[PDB]
Amino acid sequence: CEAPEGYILDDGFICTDIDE
Repeated sequence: CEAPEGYILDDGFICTDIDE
């Protein structure tokens, strides 16, 4: 999964984190 504009996880990202 990818993180779009506004989306950003410091862990490295996986799939959905801030807008779950």
